[PDB]
Amino acid sequence: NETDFPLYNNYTEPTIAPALIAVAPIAQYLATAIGKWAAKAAFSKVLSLIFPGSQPATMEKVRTEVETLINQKLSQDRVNILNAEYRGIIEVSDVFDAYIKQPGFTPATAKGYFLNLSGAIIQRLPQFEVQTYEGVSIALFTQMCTLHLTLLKDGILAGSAWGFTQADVDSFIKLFNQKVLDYRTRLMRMYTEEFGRLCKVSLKDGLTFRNMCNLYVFPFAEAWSLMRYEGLKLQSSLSLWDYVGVSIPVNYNEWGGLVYKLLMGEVNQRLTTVKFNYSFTNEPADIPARENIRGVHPIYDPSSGLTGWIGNGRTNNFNFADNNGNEIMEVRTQTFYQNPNNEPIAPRDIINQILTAPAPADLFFKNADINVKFTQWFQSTLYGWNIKLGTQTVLSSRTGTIPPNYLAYDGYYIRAISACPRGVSLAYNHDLTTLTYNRIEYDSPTTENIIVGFAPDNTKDFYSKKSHYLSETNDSYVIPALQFAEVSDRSFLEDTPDQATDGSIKFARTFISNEAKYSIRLNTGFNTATRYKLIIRVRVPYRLPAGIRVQSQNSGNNRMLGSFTANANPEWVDFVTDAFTFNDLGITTSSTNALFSISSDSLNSGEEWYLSQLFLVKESAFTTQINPLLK
Amino acid sequence: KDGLTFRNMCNLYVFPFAEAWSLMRYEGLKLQSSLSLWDYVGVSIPVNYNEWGGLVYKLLMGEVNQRLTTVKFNYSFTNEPADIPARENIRGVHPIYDPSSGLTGWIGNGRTNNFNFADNNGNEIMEVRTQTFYQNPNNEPIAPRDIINQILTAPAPADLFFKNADINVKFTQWFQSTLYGWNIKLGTQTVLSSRTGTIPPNYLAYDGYYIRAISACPRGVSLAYNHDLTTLTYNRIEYDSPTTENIIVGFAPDNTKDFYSKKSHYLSETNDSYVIPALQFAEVSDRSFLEDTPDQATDGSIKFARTFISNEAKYSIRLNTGFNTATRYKLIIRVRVPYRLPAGIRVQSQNSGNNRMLGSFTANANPEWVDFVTDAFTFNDLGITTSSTNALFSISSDSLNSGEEWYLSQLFLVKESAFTTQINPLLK
Amino acid sequence: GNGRTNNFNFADNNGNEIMEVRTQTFYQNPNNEPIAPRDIINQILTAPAPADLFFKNADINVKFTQWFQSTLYGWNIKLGTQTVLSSRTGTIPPNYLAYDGYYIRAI
Repeated sequence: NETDFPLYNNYTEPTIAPALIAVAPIAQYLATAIGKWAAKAAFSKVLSLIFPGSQPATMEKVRTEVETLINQKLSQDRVNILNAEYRGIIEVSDVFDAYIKQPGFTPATAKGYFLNLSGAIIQRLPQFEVQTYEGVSIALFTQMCTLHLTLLKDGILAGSAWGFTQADVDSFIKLFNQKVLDYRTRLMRMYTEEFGRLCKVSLKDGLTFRNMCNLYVFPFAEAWSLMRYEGLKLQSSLSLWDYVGVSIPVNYNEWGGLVYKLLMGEVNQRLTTVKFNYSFTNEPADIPARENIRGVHPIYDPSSGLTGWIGNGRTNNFNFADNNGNEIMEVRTQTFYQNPNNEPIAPRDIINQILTAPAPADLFFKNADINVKFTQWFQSTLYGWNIKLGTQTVLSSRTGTIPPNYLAYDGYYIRAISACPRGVSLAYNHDLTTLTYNRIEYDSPTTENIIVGFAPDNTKDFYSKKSHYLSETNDSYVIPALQFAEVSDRSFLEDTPDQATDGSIKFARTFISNEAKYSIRLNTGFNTATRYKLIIRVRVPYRLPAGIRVQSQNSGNNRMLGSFTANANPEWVDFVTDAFTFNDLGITTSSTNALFSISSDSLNSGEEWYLSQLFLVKESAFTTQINPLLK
Repeated sequence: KDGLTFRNMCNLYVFPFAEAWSLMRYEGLKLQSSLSLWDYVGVSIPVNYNEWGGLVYKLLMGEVNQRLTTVKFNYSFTNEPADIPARENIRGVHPIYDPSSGLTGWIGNGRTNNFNFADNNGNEIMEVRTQTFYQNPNNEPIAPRDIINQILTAPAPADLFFKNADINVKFTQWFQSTLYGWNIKLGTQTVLSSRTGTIPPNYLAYDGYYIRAISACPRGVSLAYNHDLTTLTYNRIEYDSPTTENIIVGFAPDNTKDFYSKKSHYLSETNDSYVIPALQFAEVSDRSFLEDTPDQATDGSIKFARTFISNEAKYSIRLNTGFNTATRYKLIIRVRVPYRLPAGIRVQSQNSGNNRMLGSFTANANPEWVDFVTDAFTFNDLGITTSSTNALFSISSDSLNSGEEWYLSQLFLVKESAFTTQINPLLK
Repeated sequence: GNGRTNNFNFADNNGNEIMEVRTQTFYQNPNNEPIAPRDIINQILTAPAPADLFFKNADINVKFTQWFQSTLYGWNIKLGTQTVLSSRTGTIPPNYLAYDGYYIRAI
């Protein structure tokens, strides 16, 4: 607090690398099972990873890590309560785990053991859903639902071997199909509640809480929605956000209407330049020196002019900033005083300049060092800033040395650099800030904050090459909907972090059509005779008479891959196309314009639908194991 | 002003016939001009020819496939030195087309002050007025001076379009200085009555034409920048300047009123031939520009120049009741391909889920305009009915190389029975 | 104090003193129209000595108004029978300045 020690992503000691958190081996094995499930054997492994040695020791490691990230701490009484519920789950699972490992056991015996385990988990689940402590317990809730949903799938697959009749399995399928939805709803209920509450205090606080869920909660929620299949890929592409600066409250309606859009900029483009509006002054000789951050201007595609200033880029107000075809970079004013005795010849300084930092030769910044120092004076608080991006010192404070604030995450790079408007209403231009065809910007006298988004390394190829490259050696590919080649107008950015991506497209055009296109190229050695299938993840809350249509476009060769009836349903649904090969689509190793198109007709006023992600999977590696239509 | 006056003449006496020349080899197409007439009111501003096609024409057209819904004016009045007479200034012009696109910005400037802001509290500042008072016992100069800076708003009428206007400017010399006084009227709405004295009328109107665009030309600044950045879409069509001191009005012919009202092309049974200017598109791809091709007897052509994804323009087509869907039709495409396109140019029908290829044409290099004719088809084949609301015609090509480009001019839809090629163009 | 009514240029120049500078500004929105036009006023107020050579009494008072950390002001000025300033912020109670057997010499 009152020390000048180095910080690490705003914290006082280094943070655990995202790949070394206590839930990481549980996620790693989950991804393996999504691609190939080992019947009547996966609940055991998941049991040994969540409760190693029949001990709750790992689950307490998870609690302590979460408590440190969000600066919330459970009381010693609440801790005694959770551990008691862990041991109850352990005992019942020890009985069941032990019995299936006995070769030649009695199937009807395990049936009763199976049922006892399921009810014991269902019974203790509400203990992790108390609203007063949901900021911490949401991570614990996720592991418990994960253990239960795994038990149901194993039971469904190994039916009679565990003493289940065909009416038993049919009962479990209905139970699974309902609880995979109910568990998602209950988790999202806790996340939106605590996030909305924390943002109203401060956006920095709400981002810090969101950074935790991205690592501990949302990757598993996505996994839940893939467990009914075998052969798809589990991959998260959620970004981590570092907020440096003052406190700015934000309602939840303001987060989704304006703020998130300003942070993302051009969601399918890499950053090539960012600029900063900087102020320095010490004109009253008594008051100490001060600095101000007035605006932030990230530039993505240099040919789009989509993103504008957040804050303001006005360096003066005496006349202009363009005129003669040249931008004004720095205005400096000096003033001099003098008296015979005790000469106050200390010349004051006023500085207003735009600071430019081009993207490096490596296309992306790997890390940064940005910090702000507060200084109190009567009723006023002053500011001093330090900026560094990559190896480029942008700003060294003129008010005094400021300790470092190392912003970095192993396995992540910097994609977006934005800021949040300060001192103005965040209620305007929501319905006008679309993905394209509008000026993504907001005016403000200052921002006094800088926000940095770290994207996972699995996204580096797309933001470098502007296309998705398919290999022969992989079986499944995930395509986040925001990694599009082009999109139609009157479409928005929707925050859907439960999908384990950085967002979804909400279409809302009432003329022509709604369309999103994705660029596909083939690496050499690709087998064009292999059969593939395509899965489309959408949500259709209003009826679409003409439906949704997936199509291949390869120069002159256009082909329909699937046309799907779109009935109204407020949950996420999956559409699977027939099989095809790449030779049918005419796509080769030299093809440079091949696109996948997902499209619908125009909509009515007040209607909308959502695109989340695409799944490309070899026909041999894919199966539907739990029919979703059996509710 | 002088160059527009000369261009207005050619539009009426020269260019309609040049287009006719390029249809004489056929029998069955339609001769129709859609060139606009431009009224320039204000001071003298020189402009090179490279500046006309790189920036100025684009600023005049705004959103080339949209109708105007609002235009705003930045107005200045002052008589602060009591000796010098009153003066007025036009500082900026902001035409708004699609209210959801934010494509067009100020030409000139919309800054009414510089003491602080113009937004902040979610409300735009409309008028700043400053008064000042003096006094002396004998010969009291109690005449209070006035300084006025305000934004003037004129919404598009209930008839969707203004039919005429009355705008004029009065010059007054004073030592080495020339002063200005302005009068503005649009339709039946008096926007500005001059505070310097009565100004005679200047009736702007052409029988058979209506007002589509209201723009202006930047004054006192270089017109050399942002040419390669001012595309049809995906960029901010604007230019900063201390004043404009001019207003430019474009009158479009009445044969264009249906498209700018309905946003679609309606086909009738009783007609034989239809012309579709390329700028009357439903949507267009990025990195495409406005090209002045007045010899085509239209208001311009699309120059495609995208080096990724694809180059595509789409056109909206609806059917009036009584249309015979069993009639056979053909489609003619007027393009210019100065560089080779290996994968060619492709015409396609898109009607909800029903997409069909109407023609795929070899694109060899040739610096003259060429015509591509598709095979015959019927509208029943394309699945299009009287209730269809999303049917589109797509003309597309692949991505291009750096420095390459091709041009789209117009489309011709003609009944197969009414059309013949009478002079083979391949016999050179 | 200071008699500067502005800082855009001058106060003399053409042989005449500048008495009042008033600035108005106008805003507008379709719904809940904030058409309340703001006002900025800077003026020099003159009060000549009466025909009786001296003012006998006066009525001058100031009203304080608190707002967050800020205190605002409103003034009322009267000399003799001449109302110099009536407050634009609201009514301010009188403050009778007078002493029997005394007159006003200095202000």
